[PDB]
Amino acid sequence: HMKKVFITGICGQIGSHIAELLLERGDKVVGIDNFATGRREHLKDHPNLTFVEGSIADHALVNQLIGDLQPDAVVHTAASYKDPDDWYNDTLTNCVGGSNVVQAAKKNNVGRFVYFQTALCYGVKPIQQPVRLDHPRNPANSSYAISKSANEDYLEYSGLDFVTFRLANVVGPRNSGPLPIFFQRLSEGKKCFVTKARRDFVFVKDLARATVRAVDGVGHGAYHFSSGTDVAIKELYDAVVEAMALPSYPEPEIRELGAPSILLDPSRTIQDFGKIEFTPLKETVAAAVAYFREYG
Amino acid sequence: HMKKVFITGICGQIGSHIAELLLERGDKVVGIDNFATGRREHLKDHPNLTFVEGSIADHALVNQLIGDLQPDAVVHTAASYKDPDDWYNDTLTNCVGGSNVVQAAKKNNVGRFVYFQTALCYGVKPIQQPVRLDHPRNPANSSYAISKSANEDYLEYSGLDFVTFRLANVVGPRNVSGPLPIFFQRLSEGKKCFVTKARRDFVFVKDLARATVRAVDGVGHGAYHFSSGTDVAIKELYDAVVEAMALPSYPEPEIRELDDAPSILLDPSRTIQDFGKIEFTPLKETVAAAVAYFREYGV
Ligand SMILES: NC(=O)c1ccc[n+]([C@@H]2O[C@H](COP(=O)([O-])OP(=O)(O)OC[C@H]3O[C@@H](n4cnc5c(N)ncnc54)[C@H](O)[C@@H]3O)[C@@H](O)[C@H]2O)c1
Ligand SMILES: NC(=O)c1ccc[n+]([C@@H]2O[C@H](COP(=O)([O-])OP(=O)(O)OC[C@H]3O[C@@H](n4cnc5c(N)ncnc54)[C@H](O)[C@@H]3O)[C@@H](O)[C@H]2O)c1
Repeated sequence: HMKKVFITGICGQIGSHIAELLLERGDKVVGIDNFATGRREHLKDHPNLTFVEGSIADHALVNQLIGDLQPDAVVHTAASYKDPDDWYNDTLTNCVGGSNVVQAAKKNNVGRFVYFQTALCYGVKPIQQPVRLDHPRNPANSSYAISKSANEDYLEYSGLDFVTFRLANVVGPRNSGPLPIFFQRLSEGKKCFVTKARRDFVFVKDLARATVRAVDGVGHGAYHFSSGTDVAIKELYDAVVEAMALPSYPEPEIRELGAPSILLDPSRTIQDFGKIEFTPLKETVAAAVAYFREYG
Repeated sequence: HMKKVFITGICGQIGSHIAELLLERGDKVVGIDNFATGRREHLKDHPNLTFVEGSIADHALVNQLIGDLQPDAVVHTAASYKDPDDWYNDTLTNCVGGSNVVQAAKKNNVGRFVYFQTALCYGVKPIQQPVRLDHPRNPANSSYAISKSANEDYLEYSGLDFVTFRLANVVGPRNVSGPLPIFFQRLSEGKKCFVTKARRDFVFVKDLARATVRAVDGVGHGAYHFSSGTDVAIKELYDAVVEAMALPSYPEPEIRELDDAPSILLDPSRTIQDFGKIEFTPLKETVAAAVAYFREYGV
């Protein structure tokens, strides 16, 4: 049967990709986005899609939309982050908007809630390697992590049946971060710093299809959505130059560290979501780069 | 001879008592209150006082008030809490409003920032007794604790020279929340009161206000448990109220059983280290002061 799904931040990387999967299998999708960072083009028209331009900080709007629709699931991807000095929109969107969305879902007995969270909730340098789901919380390292983490608090407090995907880095088409930086600089002929660190990168499309399973009732609570492996920043850079189809090899500026590696332990995710086949790094980066070429 | 101090929640229990201390010594005080819980009558007029009705959620107002004053210090007492289901105001006041206040202070190079935090940052049933300052943070037990602790996080993150007083319960005149105003009202209406079999810390607002002035003046850095390190049974608080009201006979309370800890002590050690050995006002004196306020101002 046709599910009803409310998606916040539906014109963003993660939300638009989820929206596409749901719409293609016949679900009814209602979405909200204010275009802080998302783009209208990310979300193609579909007869079962309703799009509302607005902010999740708008309490009456969020309640009206969820109240009317009575969704089977809320997928909450909306987040403010782009300017680290903009504490105002970070709190207004992630705290006021985030609790608005959580409480509306709880008020309307929404059966499933999917949230997305930064691994910065554990601090910038974890005390566990790999980081386990019981790593102490240390979110006061940025406006983004602090506010994102207060939104998670409200979700855990609400009593909703939820799934939170805690993520290192999500990359692909529609994506900020190292990928667009690398692409942008190499396009301008600029030399890139490549630090001697390993980090975890996850294709948005792997995450989108694990979300559909969460919408369908797979999983409860917080998970590390990770392969359990990490990649060197050099390997990421190399993948970007490879997809860019350069007459080059431009040797980067190797830069010493100033954590060396952040592995997220995926044991609970393997347990409940099964052994997932994660898209290979080159293919993930190829898709991200084809998107940059076409848009920016 | 005249510090400039900006107070948020200036018409509340804690803010107004701090304003009074600063004004009587010759300081210049500017304050803001939306009357979500406090009262205009809590803040008496004074030549060196400027009062502004408004919300700290208003980014432009906060930045204009602090921007125009260039305070030596910000005392941030404003908080939303009174309706546990009102997540919107809690996050708009505590998170948006609270981050506004912290960031405006930092942008304006404010030398000292004093904040007030709930010991619910630690959870409802702590795993240390006495609770130490390194106790794990478990704030996801109420809208109040979650949004207060986000505000605390921004303060820590800002780079400001701050003191946070972490508190159990603050009581005395102008206390509008918690058991004390409820005991007074129900006792004066002849209604049955409920006493839980639990022990909690209660601190006289005026002790806290005098420590805040020291903190404004440069005493302490970081987080502290503002506490004697003792606690009292709720039954003792109730009995102190009956005796302060001089009721002609003792009204037997209804005893509730205690999820939650039987007793929460906060370790005062770092407070003694940096603020010295504070003579805490005894409960009897604290409750008599509160009862005197409730008889004049009502609940
Ligand atoms: N590396 C990553 O991209 C990554 C890693 C960890 C966590 N996450 C989380 O995943 C979620 C989505 O991430 P993304 O990569 O798709 O980011 P994104 O910027 O592509 O999408 C977020 C969307 O939210 C919208 N939005 C912002 N404020 C809004 C508001 N007040 N009301 C309505 N819409 C608003 C934006 O315009 C944007 O479309 C976020 O919660 C983010 O914190 C992402
Ligand atoms: N009172 C306690 O037992 C206790 C215990 C732990 C922590 N604290 C903290 O101490 C601080 C002060 O507590 P109190 O006992 O003085 O409470 P209070 O309610 O008397 O004071 C809070 C004041 O802030 C004002 N306020 C609320 N939202 C505002 C907004 N958006 N803009 C401007 N003003 C606003 C209220 O009207 C009120 O006057 C609060 O931050 C509280 O969380 C108090």
